[PDB]
Amino acid sequence: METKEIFDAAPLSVSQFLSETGQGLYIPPYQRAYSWELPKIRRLLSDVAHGLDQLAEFEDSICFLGTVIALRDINYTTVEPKYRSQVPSKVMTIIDGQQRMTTLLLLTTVLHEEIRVRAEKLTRDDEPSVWCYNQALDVTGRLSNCFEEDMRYGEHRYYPRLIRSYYDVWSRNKGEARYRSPIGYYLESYVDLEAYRHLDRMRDQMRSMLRKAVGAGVKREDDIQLPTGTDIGQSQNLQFALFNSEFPPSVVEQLEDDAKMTPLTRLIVFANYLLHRVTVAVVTAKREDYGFDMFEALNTTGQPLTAIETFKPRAIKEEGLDEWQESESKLHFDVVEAYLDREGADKRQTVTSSVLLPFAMFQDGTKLTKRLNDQRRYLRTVFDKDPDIVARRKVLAGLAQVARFYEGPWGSPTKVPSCDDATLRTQAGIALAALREGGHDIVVGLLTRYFAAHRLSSPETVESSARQFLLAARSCAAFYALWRGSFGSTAGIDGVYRSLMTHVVEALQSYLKEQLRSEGIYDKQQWVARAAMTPVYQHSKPLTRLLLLAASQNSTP
Amino acid sequence: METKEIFDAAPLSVSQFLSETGQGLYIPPYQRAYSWELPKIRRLLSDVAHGLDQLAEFEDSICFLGTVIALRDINYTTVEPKYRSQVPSKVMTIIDGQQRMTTLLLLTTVLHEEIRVRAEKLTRDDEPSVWCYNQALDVTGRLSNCFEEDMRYGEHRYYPRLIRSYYDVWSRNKGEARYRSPIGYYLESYVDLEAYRHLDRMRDQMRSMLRKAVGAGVKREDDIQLPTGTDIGQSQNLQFALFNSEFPPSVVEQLEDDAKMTPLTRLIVFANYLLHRVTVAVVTAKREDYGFDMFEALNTTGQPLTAIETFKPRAIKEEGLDEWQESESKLHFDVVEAYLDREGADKRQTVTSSVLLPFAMFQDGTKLTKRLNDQRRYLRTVFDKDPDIVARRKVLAGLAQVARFYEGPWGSPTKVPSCDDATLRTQAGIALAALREGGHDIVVGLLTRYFAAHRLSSPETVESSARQFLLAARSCAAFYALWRGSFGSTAGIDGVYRSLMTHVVEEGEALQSYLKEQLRSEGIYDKQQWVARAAMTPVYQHSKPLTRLLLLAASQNSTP
Amino acid sequence: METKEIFDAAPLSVSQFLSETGQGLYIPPYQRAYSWELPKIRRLLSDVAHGLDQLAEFEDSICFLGTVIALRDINYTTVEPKYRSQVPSKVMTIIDGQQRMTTLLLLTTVLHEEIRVRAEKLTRDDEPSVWCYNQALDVTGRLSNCFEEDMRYGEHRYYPRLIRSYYDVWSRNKGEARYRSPIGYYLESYVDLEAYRHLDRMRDQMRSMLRKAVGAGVKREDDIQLPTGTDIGQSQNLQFALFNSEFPPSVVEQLEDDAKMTPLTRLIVFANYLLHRVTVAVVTAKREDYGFDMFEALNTTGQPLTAIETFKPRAIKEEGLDEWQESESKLHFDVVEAYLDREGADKRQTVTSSVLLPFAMFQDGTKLTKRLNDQRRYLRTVFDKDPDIVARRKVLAGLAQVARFYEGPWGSPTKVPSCDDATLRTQAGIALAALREGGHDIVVGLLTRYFAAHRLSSPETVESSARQFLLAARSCAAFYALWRGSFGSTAGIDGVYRSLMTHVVEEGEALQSYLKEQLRSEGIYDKQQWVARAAMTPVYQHSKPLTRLLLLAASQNSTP
Repeated sequence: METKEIFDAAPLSVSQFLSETGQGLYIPPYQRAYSWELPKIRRLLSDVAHGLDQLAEFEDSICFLGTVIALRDINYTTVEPKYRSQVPSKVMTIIDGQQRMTTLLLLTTVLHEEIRVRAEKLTRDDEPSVWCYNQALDVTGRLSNCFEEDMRYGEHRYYPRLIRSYYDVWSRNKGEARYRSPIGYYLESYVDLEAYRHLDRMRDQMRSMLRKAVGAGVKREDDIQLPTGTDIGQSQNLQFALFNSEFPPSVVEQLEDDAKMTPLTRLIVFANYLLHRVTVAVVTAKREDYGFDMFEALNTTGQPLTAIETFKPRAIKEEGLDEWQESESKLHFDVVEAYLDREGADKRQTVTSSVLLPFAMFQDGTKLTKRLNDQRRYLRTVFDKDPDIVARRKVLAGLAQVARFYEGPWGSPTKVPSCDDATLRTQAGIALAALREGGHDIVVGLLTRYFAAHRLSSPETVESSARQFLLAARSCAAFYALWRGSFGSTAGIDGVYRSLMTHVVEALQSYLKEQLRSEGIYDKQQWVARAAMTPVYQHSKPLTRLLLLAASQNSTP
Repeated sequence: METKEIFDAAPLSVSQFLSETGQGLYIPPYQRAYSWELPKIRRLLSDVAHGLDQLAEFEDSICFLGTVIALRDINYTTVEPKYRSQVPSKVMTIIDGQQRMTTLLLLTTVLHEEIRVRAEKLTRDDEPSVWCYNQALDVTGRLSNCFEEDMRYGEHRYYPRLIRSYYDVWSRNKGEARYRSPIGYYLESYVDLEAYRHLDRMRDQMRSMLRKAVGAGVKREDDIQLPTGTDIGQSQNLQFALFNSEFPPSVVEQLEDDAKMTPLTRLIVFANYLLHRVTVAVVTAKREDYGFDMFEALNTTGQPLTAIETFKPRAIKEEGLDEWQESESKLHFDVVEAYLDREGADKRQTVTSSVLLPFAMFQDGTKLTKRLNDQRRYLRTVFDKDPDIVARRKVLAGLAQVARFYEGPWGSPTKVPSCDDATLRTQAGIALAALREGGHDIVVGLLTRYFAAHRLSSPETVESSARQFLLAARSCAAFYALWRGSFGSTAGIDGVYRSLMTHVVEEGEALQSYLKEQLRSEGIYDKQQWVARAAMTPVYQHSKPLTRLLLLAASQNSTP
Repeated sequence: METKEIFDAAPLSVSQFLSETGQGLYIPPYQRAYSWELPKIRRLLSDVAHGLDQLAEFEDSICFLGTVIALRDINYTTVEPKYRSQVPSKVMTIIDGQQRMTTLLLLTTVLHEEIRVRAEKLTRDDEPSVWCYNQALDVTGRLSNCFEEDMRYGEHRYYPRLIRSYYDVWSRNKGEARYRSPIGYYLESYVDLEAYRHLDRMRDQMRSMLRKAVGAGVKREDDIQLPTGTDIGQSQNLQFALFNSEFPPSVVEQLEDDAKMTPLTRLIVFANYLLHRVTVAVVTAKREDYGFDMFEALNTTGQPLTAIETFKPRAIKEEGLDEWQESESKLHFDVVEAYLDREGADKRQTVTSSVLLPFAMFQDGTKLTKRLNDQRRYLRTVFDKDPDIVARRKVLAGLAQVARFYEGPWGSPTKVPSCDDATLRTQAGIALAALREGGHDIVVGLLTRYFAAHRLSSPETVESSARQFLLAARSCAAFYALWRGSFGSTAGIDGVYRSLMTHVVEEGEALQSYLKEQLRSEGIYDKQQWVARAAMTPVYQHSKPLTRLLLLAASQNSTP
């Protein structure tokens, strides 16, 4: 009867799936122990963060924690200890996604207690802040709806039939932590014990990553960016989407001050964006062998489409159409060429991410990120910000980031003006050679205005730009040598390079030196001192840069 | 509203997906060209062929060509040149699965003409054999319902509106061929032209692939396992399953004779298994970026589980229960060790199949075949063939194939008895080292059973006996290998080796020598002749065999 | 897109529909006030009782409280006072079915409070009876999940915005009565105020309706047939269905003792059968004017087919098949004639019930009851109890009850033998004219079986004998009827009549006189006593019985 069970696929928010009134999710006897890796959880948390984030301006935009294949066991022929009296009504045996799910439940754990204990630090009563107290109470109860249920009496299932897995006992223990009134202080959890070790650690680390995103520190290389109170309140769309109703005006302005609740409310905002706007795909097969054949049917489908391949059509079908071997077609020819050369399947994705992320800075300096979502949407927003005249420029600017990839960065470094005070060329080539070796990669986007030098009013004012570019390359490598070379590490450089693009030749030397003065690093002595106690074993490249910078000099003294 | 559009997914037969009366499938400007390679098309046809096959015995079992993500273009914002006057009612823009789809349409293409021209060779009127002509008519029409539709008049879409891609022109022209009254002759078709060439070539190669499995020749390395009339008619399940009805008694007996019709009826049974019992699941998004986000959501899901990982549960939860670290638990510990050692992700499955295929011979010698379905089901059938005493035996036999793998399959060749007429040990080590370099791999199962019984012997009292039996078996196995290899080619030896596993008899060692020699004489033995075939061969069939043969003519000259 | 919203229909149990964790059921302003009438609530509780009842033997059979049309109001454009911050997420503005909904909501209420306080008189801890305390706790929670939800803080939806309708105030007030710990004592409640009066009254009357069916008193004319503990424990089907698992054996025997827990556990069984095995159908249109046009479309469809009309298909398709102008066709022709005559539209159902209810006695005396389910199933069980020789008989027996319907009961009273001691004929005609006027109606089935054996007597051979035994049965029946009527009431006479067609035995006319007198004495007879009870009666029970007794004191003095 083919339209038969076989499949049954349904989209569910996390709370539709996890807070069902009868259901129980069951890890089968053949699935292994937890075994997810802190980068993969970082990725998952940052992806739901992307959902929360993109929600404020694109009213739709739904996140997607993948799919799970489950087997609707009616006859409880799966449940490990039978004890048929009190098995739940709906038992879902998770085939695939058993690792995903386990982080997700644990996420509610951190999101419960944090949101809970920050609500115990709440001011009891003062103003629209008890507003925050109820908005907490609501989400906390609604997450306790995700861990567990009530049922009859005693210990949650008869009187001696218990829960001992890593995820299982872990969840039983957070249940206990929440149940216990008394006072709301922070919690602390307690075959191969490596299982339990990894699970408890990853749980406590999710609690850490979230306790991280709550009071300033900055990170980028990790950390996930909850929109903050200062900008949660200027977006009606987030208000309504997450709380079905606009916030008290009497609350957005104590949010504007970044008050004691703006950490807690941020957690809360994330929690509701987690609980109602991120969706898992569930396929419930009702015969497990169909589950397996369907597991294969799900693992062998995809190839991939590059963000450039996914938007080319929207150029090819924007201003140019059919009779479209046109101007923007030349600008595209360039980038399709570069990608065809510097790649060939996952190589295609990493390369094109290499081109879209500096182009990001190149336009109004937004920090693009890998995710095919953000790439599709950034290219489309930028392009479609105007009419069929700036469209041309946006596309040519991708092509130009490409041209820059071919000249200076890698390639063979030589090229710029070749003769324009030739000492200057032979030395700024070192900037282009070294900056292509460590944390300076935004330097690539800012320097991508020898693109301005290539796109010039020709001979009229060509050499002036051919010179400006060398100058920027140098000053790039120099401020680099300082910041990275001088004490600390990167992330800094990266942010400040971002804003010396949006927040505004000699102009960049002045601002970059200005930022150096800001970092308490402008004034001889100090910097040399700070530099002395760095490491170099930070960047082998930086080490050699500095050694050559004290050495090569003594060829004129 | 989260339960909103986003997903909406549903399972469909091929005719359910393709012969909906309003739909037309659309390839967006961002998908590439066709570009599947002969291996993957073989794999797809074999998957439906395996499906048809497993249908005859398992009344269930459904084939499964993955999933397809498509975009229900309601406002036609996707279609390249518009011409809205006559756009179809349902337009689905294929995101993922356009390659599968394009082969699948083409498949119906070939099965139309073949089933069609082969039914022209039908006997007009004699008997329940006109049954075959009608059953032809049904599928030819129902597959033409998959390429194309009807609609108003003129050239199938107004009067200046055309279809010119590789897939498009392919189906437009094949349609005309079928449309053409005249006479039912076979078909022959007519941006960068590499596209058009590759596509037309893959259609003609499926017509070749299927025209193969219809008159005898054999391939194994290719060709697909379509059941034959002689066993299509002794299977009610296939009759009812594909035709809602049991064939006329008047038809199974002209089917058993493998009559002129039976290639056609086999092809027809295949077309119906494709048109109705292989089903793909379709996800219809109604916003394009949801389509993309969810292609991603599907690509980052699956791992895999070795057929052993999915059967462990049914052992640990058979006789042993919770209080379960028992005899069968040790027998399993062994195999978990060998697989954990000789592997760790796609390595795990290749390891477990290399272990399972000879055990399949080790138990009652069925030829397992890679596929995780077939592996799970054989493990379950064998294990559940008896009671709480033989289950132990089927699991212990698996563990022993593992131990075998560790002793002399590769390993270090050395080992057998070390001292039991040491000439025979140092020579049988050559047999065991040689058989692990070319086409003798079913030999792996046989030798696994002989020295397995040497490991599990009546210790001391009769241990040395089976100990020596092992070395004798290995010598003889590499022998029959040297001979059947210098014949001309493999496979043959493989099947004969499979059958001496099963085709013996005498109430409840020399036996194998006798049976192998008897088969060698069934082929060709008797000095002279064989030597001829030796010169006839190549050695450049198996370099391993070449060196064994050179050593077997040379090494001889140290005593003569 | 026509496949669009328009409909969207789904079957849901009471708990699936009422206890959604986000949902709110909202009655639009244009709907009228509650205004259901105690007969209709009797009907609904009795029908869920019928479902529970027929559950124990038919593992399937599901109850069916009609359908409701609702509007998934997303923009809350319906809600009377807005206050949007804390509106629920899913608000289901009920178009049709607003009254069923109220009675059903109120029902949870009575079943909550009763199940609750009976569990407070529970024995704390002794035995499998804390089983009763837990099963109480569970159903109590699951019914509070039907009234209300938790939401933020304060009074359950902001702080100065409240719920004041008739149904609304009821539910807010019972919410309070339930929430308040203290101790578990019985409850006591608190435009036009007649509205509120009727609703509050109906609610307490459902409580008086269920608290009745719990300690002995008897009714038939009211009170619903909750299966009892003495027969709830011998049906695994009910055990598993309502509680997913078979009762502790240690509890069915304290159930067999009809112990203190047995009303409460009976109530709990009733509540679970309501909350999980009766299902309402919901149609959610997503545009309210579509809701209206659908309300109309659903309102004008059905006719109805009599249980005889639905069974002919299974007779005409048992032994007789297409080639069916046969014997049972003659026996059914008889009944089809009478029903075509004695009717023409709801008259059809009343008539065919008049024919089916006495026949059920005619076979092995089961008591049929109006409901088209029970009639369908009794006819099929009776019919399919054997093979094609007794089936003929089953059908002929219906035909013969029909013939009876034409002779005696109504008709013209005259007829029996016409000449067989004509005094007895002119007398038994009075019994036949009288019994068709009041509670003596099972007597109609008994006289139907006796003169059925008379019309179908060994004609000539033994015919006159049956022609007489019939009139003898008629007189004896009107007499036992007069005695049991001057007792006090009916009810008992019908049950005695019911088992004297089932409670006999003597290997495979006087018998009935003897057995009827034996029952009359198991009550009270012996001249004197009987006469006493006569003075005790009323005459103002059945006008017919009064006129009969007057004639039986009068006509007598025409011989004395």
